[PDB]
Amino acid sequence: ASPGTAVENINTNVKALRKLIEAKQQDLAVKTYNPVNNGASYTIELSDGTSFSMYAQIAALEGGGEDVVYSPKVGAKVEHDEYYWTLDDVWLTFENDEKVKVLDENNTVAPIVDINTDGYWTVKYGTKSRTLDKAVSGKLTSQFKQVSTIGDESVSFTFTDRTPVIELNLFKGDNPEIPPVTGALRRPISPEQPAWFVHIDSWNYADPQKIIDLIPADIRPFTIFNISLSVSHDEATGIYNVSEYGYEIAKSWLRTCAENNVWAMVQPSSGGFSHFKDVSLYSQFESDDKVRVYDEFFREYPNFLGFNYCAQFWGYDDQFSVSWLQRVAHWNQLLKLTHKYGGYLVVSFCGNTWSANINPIALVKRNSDFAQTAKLYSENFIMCEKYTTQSGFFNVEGICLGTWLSGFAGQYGIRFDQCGWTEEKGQNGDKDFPPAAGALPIIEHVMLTGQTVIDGPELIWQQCFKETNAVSVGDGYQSRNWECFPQFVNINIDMFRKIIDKTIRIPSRKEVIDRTKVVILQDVYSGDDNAKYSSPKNLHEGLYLRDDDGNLWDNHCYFKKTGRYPTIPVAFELCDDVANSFQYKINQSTFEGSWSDVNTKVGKFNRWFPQEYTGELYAGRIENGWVVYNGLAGIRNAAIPFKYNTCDKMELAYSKYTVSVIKEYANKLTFYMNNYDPSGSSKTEVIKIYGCTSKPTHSVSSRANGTAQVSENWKEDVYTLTVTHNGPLDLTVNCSGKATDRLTVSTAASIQVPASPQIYQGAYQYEAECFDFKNVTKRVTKGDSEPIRNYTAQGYINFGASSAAAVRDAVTALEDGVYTIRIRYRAPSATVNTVDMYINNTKVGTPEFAQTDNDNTVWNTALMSVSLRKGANTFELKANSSGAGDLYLDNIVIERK
Ligand SMILES: [Ca+2]
Repeated sequence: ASPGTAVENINTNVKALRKLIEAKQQDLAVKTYNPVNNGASYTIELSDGTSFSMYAQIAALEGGGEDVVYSPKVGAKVEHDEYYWTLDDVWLTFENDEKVKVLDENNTVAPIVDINTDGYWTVKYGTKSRTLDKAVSGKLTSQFKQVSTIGDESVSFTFTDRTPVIELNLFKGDNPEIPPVTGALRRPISPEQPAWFVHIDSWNYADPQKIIDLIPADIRPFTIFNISLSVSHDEATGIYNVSEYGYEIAKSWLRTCAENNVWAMVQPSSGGFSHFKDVSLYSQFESDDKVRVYDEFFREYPNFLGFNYCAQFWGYDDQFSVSWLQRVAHWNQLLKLTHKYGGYLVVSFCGNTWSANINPIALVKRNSDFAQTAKLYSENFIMCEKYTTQSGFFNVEGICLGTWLSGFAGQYGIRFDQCGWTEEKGQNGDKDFPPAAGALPIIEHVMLTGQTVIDGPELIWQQCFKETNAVSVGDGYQSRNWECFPQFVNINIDMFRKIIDKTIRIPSRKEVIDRTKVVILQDVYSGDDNAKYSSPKNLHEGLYLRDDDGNLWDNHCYFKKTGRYPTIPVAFELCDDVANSFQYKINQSTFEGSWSDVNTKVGKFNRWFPQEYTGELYAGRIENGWVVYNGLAGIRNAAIPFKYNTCDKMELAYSKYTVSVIKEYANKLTFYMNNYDPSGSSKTEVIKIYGCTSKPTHSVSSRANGTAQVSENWKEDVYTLTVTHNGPLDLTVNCSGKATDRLTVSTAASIQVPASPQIYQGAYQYEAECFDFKNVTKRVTKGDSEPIRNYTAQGYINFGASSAAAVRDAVTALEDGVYTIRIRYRAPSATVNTVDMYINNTKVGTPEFAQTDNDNTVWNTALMSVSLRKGANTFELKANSSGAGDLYLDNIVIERK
């Protein structure tokens, strides 16, 4: 398992040292190397295709000891031209002061350290065996210190004993250069080019290909795939488990994304925890071998847009995280890099009382240098509200909005999360989170407050996608299978389609500012953290706070009671002329004196925002569009006088959690309505139209998997539509009256299909844990709890020794020609030569799966050149007879020859 043991780590380091001395003698070069868990460990790849781990941190000995204690230090030292093993810096000997050569030349045998049944350290070499000192519980030091690049042409391995530095050539002679995409935004986001962050999640143990393929073709160009690395880790050591090898996951899945010509981001962090080391200086992105990842993904993937730091409110100042200040200083640098490559930095925030001093006000109010950079590169910076915590939704909404309106962030987004549902009690007597509830804030904030990014919804593995049982796909083979949850199809996909088809017009920043009129400026420097960084305690009271709900951290519900008033933005400073065009600017310092009196505030706000309806439904208007929803139990009503339609008014009676987008025209009304229950319950809505001078007509069509039936009634000059439905529908109503006092409708929203990435010309990758399979020994889809280390993405398979074993994958090529297939494999007990490769159902040869070193971290690379055709190709490995031993398969990599 991924925490390793002391013995395991020790013996991995000895095997590494043998390998380095072999490489030195044979003049092998280092092809790649990569720190993990902040350099607690490294994965190394040499130019013969051997890969292995090295540990800079050793796991403690069990027993809970807290002191640093003895462990055997097995090093190596040159004598008359030959390396021989050392033990605690004397020659390692067993019997007759006989020294032991590091290279036995026909073996990979190396000293093995162990602890015996008597509790004593041992070291063995072949059949020879030596008992050392009694082990004692505690912390250990490593024999290995660090690996570092020296120049840009050499790699040095440093040890902590008297073992000499081993220097190896850095392999350089790869393909010619693929120049990076720089300058302009790689993928503009705006009201016209909204984005959906759809997650490829470690918790789904994903095949990235199968998640991408779940997204409909019309949605895909507007999708950015968010490669999500769990920060689940071992408490004692901080070592990541669920996403054990984050860099490798992100790299594999980014390749698959680039191959599929879809836009992608990497999410390495929730809270303080991050798979990648934070920087403090820009220079590090090119000069610092511990943080290669950041420049690398931008440089090598034209579809890569940058890094998403989610839920930035928890987990700081951990032994294995950073301070929030360090995180911001990281962002200061990463924003510059993002800018160069035309990407985005995404941050998302959810609050509680203890995270006020690190919220989006604090972000700029406490960090002047960061604030400068954010303002300078606001187009590359995206701020998102997150619905994860139990309270403060309006507080956090207003502050995140504020960051964008004020000029610090270039876009604003929502990361909706089921976890916001109030624990124990829920809302409206609904203990369990109903998916339909989540449509309400998203539609509201997108259409009324100009969010251009939707993220999730969370939890990904309960609201978007799930792995099912493997499915039979014919020919003996079985296949891992992922499906969308029904709510994803009937809420989130269908909603985004309403943005694309121009029903849900997203307002521009300037449009939001002109509608909003008022901003709070957080200019308090005295009192506690909430006084200095949070919005006024009672800002929302008497406005859109529900009667049953509390202020600030007692605000448990994100359904607004009315839409008379816009979301009130709370900002630190107004950075540009657009920010400074706010009609009303209230300094928060003056809030206690005047505005803290709810009635005074309501009076002022009532003059700024006219009453445009009555009733208990939420209704909010922007141009000829309404967002109307029922956030309460029961069927609830509104009376809404038309502003564009030539009839008089409508009365609405809506079921609980029904949301609607209503477009008024002079002689027409459209209604997009949703209320999706996966369990298949129907809801009733009633719509009454007053003041039609002739009988109206209607048409309806249900959307996605919705059912709908609509009946009409014409009597007493009132047109009544009853709508019974589960899920989404579009209803058109042709109604007209004699009103002349009405506004005029604008031309239709522009929606522009976002252009595709530049075509990726790099190497493709396919994980063996994602292959179709039959008669394999074991499939490790979750590698952290198993004994093999140093794998790519989240797993590997033991293909095994059955004569009927076989794996298959669909791979692609840009054009016909010869490609090299690198097969990453273990064969620890014997050479496997009974396994044939088939390309497009034709045998092309038998890979040499030469016997690999016995260490649990060691993988090797077998190579085959094959002809691929343009487009989809079939790759298979098939046993022809029983294997001489187990074959492990991690991945294949394919590149043009
Ligand atoms: Ca793998």
